[PDB]
Formats: sequence, structure tokens, C-alpha cells
Amino acid sequence: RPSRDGGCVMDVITRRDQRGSGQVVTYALNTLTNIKVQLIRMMEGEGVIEASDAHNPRLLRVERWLRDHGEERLGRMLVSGDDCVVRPVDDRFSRALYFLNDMAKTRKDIGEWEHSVGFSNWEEVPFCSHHFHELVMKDGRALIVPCRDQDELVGRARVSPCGWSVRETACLSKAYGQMWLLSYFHRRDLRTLGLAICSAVPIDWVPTGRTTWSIHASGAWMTTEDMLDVWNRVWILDNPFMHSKEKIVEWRDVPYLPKSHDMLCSSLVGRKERAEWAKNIWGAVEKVRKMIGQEKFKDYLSCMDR
Amino acid sequence: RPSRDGGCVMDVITRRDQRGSGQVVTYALNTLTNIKVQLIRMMEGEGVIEASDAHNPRLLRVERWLRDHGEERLGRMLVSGDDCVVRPVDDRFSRALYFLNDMAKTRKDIGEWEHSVGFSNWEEVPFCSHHFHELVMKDGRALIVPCRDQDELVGRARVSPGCGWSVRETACLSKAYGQMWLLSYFHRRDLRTLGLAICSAVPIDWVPTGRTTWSIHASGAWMTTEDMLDVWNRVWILDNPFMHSKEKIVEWRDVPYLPKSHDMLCSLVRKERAEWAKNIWGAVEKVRKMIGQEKFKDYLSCMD
Ligand SMILES: [Zn+2]
Ligand SMILES: [Zn+2]
Repeated sequence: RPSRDGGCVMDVITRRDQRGSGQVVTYALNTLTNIKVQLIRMMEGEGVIEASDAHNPRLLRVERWLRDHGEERLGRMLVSGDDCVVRPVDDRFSRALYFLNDMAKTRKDIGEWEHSVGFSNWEEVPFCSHHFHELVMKDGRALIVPCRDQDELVGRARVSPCGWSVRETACLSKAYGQMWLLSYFHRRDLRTLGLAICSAVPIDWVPTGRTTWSIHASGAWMTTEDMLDVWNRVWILDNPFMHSKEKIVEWRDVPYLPKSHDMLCSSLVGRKERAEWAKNIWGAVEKVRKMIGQEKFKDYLSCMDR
Repeated sequence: RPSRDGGCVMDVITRRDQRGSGQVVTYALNTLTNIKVQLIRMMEGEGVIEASDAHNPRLLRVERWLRDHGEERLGRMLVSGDDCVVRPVDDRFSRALYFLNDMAKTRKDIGEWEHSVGFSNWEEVPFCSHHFHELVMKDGRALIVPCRDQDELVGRARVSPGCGWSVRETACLSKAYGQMWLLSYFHRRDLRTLGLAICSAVPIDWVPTGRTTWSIHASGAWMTTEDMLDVWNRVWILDNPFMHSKEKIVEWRDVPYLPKSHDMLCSLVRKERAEWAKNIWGAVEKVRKMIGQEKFKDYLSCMD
């Protein structure tokens, strides 16, 4: 806290409730606790409990439901810390707000007693800051890829952690670029931009730095291995949903979202801006190389049949 | 020698002179004594010896010449085995054919007493199956690159030691050829293309094998699975004693080309070397399909 004399004081405060966000087991506990919250909301909406039970609860009623349906309701939801995706037995769940509000888990950006709005297309359900789309490759195999706002992902990469030398900041960028190639290869702008970053940063500069805070980060991109090679590793070889394990040989064979989706998730695809950026992008790459010096560079941008 | 019975007999024969080509020291002996032939032939053209000396040798005249001139004349010539380049002190050397002929060293493709034909232009002189041209790079540094007829260069690559030979082994051999062309004939447009294409069609793990040339001047440096640019910078810049500035070159796009006309005037850059070069990716893809499920990279595309 700022002191009234030009310097800084540190207060010492206490309290009982709330979760410290940097406890060793915040993720686990928040998951378990939020599972419980959703499991209760399920009960209210099915009819197992009602506002009466806030006063004198019908405990045998909830314990039967768990004995008889708990295991099944558990598999109806994805819960990661404080985020969920819930697929209830029917949409009474929308109106089921009593025990949710009573437990204090007040929903974001909606009236306290306003019905919850749902989705019938899973490709529109948000989870862990992403949406997920299904792509079919040139060989007929399906991918389901995580998508995100292009401007949100570039913008975090433009933020520097000062005192970071030209090498340390180049390495941080390779981290972002490598990651974009694992997870957002299906975004034209980002494949281009990540391929350019890898063509502008030395081959043997190992990447460093935090690219995401999600606990679903592989970090599999903080290697200096070939990025296609790691792609096949995660999307095909180690992917438990890929029955056929035939590796893909060139980036020209890794799919893209449909162009409509690209633009709609805030792609520059279309404008004279993106068009002229894509043209003159090697000039940018050469500047970064000259900035960095006599090191070993390789050319990954051109392997876009360009 | 074939026998008259449907088989083959093996003759044991002897003789005194000539050189066994396989002897451990053919190169050094054929080199040393061809130095001597040419040192002699210099002497005749210079007036040190005449035909008269075949009978009455004026030894002190030749001993004087070696003493007063040997070390200088030694540097006037390049001698590899039976091949030479002589820069004599003047053009009398072209008629100096006695002794050259008396020593039995007959000249190929010329009348026994017909004057030799010389070259004013060092870039037009043949040595070790090559001409040598001077190239300036974009950064102003100069190279002197070896050159050889493309068709002879490719034709030797396009032939194989034999059947009973795998697809993997025949691939590996092709890598060795293509990677060598990248070291030494990168300045040829077609060879640069065909060399990169080969490198794009053959697995990155496959080490090259076989002999791409017999020359006693082949670095051998190409039978690696190192980056070819990485070796190119080594041999043409880092380890090149003739290279004062050692800034490394970053991309094939920066390695120069013969002047366009020398390229076409040295055997395809023609209507058909447009169809070929345009659709060469189809070729690479076919080859990768034959080879199957290995790790290929794309080196042709770093050519634009
Ligand atoms: Zn999306
Ligand atoms: Zn030439």
C-alpha cells in the first residue's frame, strides 16, 4: 500500500474464508468444490431438492439420488477449477438458481435470478478460454482443435515480462510462436506469424518464458525439436483419439479452419492490412535477424509453398 | 579371357614397363615424373636443350637451368598425376615437341608434331575435368568455383553400380550425388534445383553412401547428414584460406549463380527445363512415396 511519505508500507491483514489463489492445491480443491456446487444445482433442477430444504433439508432424498445417479451425473460435466461445462438431464437446470445463489456462486454478467442461457452446439460451448472446432484433414482423419480470439493471443505475446536483452526477448517470442503452431495452426494469421517468428529466431535458441497460465498447457513447444515433429507427436502419435497413426509430412497437409470461421474469430484475413502484412513479412523477419546477429537461421515461412 | 567352352579362363602374364593403376603410389609417382616431363619440355622450348641433346646431352646446361631457375619454374605449373597446366616463360613451348615425343608422352587429339594450342584466359583452361570461373557474391566477396559439363555431371549420377540393389541404397547414393553438386556446382541453376530436390526426396536420417567421383581432389565433405549450407559455409568461407572475411552466409538465396549465359553455354535453363523445373515437386512426391514413411524436409522451397 502506498505510504503518505513517498515510499511504500506493507499491511498485515487476516481473514477466514476465500481461497488464496496461489495455494499448492487451489486447482484441485476448486475442482472438487465446484463439482459439488454443480452436482447440487443438478439436484435442484431435477426436483430432488427445493427452496424448502434450505430450512429443514430432506437429507435421505439427496443420499438416494447420489446412490442411484451420482456416478452418471458425474460423467455429464467437464470441470476444471472454477470453469465447468454441464450437460444436465433437461433444461430445468436454467431456472435452478436457488441453491446456486445461496452458496454464493453468483453467475457472471447476468441477473441474479435471470435464467441461464445454454447451447445446443458443442462447438459453441466455451471452456478454459477456448472453443473447439472439428477439422477434417486432407486424408480424412478428424481433428478437434482449440480456438481463441486471435487478437487476444497476439496481444499477450506483445507484452514483455524491462532488463530483457534482445536474446531473452527473442527466446520468449519463439515460445509463443512454437505454441501457436501446436494449438492454433488452423488460424492462417497465426501459422504465418509463428512460422515467421521461428524463421527469425536462431535454430538453437531454446525457448523460455510463460506463454499460458492454463493447467492444460502441454508446454510441449518449449523444445528446440522440429515443430512439425512435435505436431505429429501430440496430434497423431500420442493422441488417443487417432486410430490411424500415419504421420503428416508437410505443413501444407495440416488443415485450417474454414475461412469464414477464421475472419469471425477476429482474423485479419480479408483486409488490405493482412494482405499487405503477409506480403512484406520477410522484410520484418530479416530485420529481426540483422537485429540478432550472426547466428544460425532456417527458413520455415517458405514451406507454405511460398 | 572368355573360354571356348561356355565359361572363362584367367591368364597369368608378365611385362616390364607401364604403371599398375592400383599401386599404392601411382598418384605420387605419376605426379613426380610428370613434373619432370614438363620441366624437361619447358627446357626444350626455352633453348636449354635441342634435339641434338638426345645423342650428345649438354648436361651442364640443364644443371645450370635447374640451379638458376628450377624453383621458379616449379611454380609455373600445376601437376596432378598425369594432368598439368603449364605457364611457360613464353610461347616457344607450343612447338617444343621433341623429347615430349621421345619420352613417349604423346599428346591426345593432336598430330605428333603439330603445335600445341594454348589459352590466354585462365578461366578457359581445363584442369582435373573442370574449368574454373570467378564469381562475385552480393556482399562483394569473390569465389572461384569449379565447373564441369552438366550432362556429364548428371549422367554419371544417373547410373548405378548394379541390380540386386535396394530402394534405400539407391536413394542413399542419390543423396551423395545431390549433396556433392550443392557443394561444388551450386552455381549452376539446374544442378542447384536438382540437388535440392534430391535432398527433399530422400530421408533426413539416411546417411549418404557410395562414390560420387574418383578425383584425388574430392573433399568427400558431402557424405554427411549435416546441413548442406552448414558445410558450404565451412568449405567456402570458414576453412577457405583465400577468404579474408568470414561472415557466414545465411541462406541459399545468397549463394551466387554463374552468369546466365555461361550456364546455358556449358550444357538447360530451353523450353523443357521450364516444364521440368515447374513440375519437379511432383517428382519429389513420387520418390517419397516409393521410400515410404520417413522424415522428409523441403529444401526446394528455400529457393524463391
Ligand atoms: Zn474459433
Ligand atoms: Zn563453366
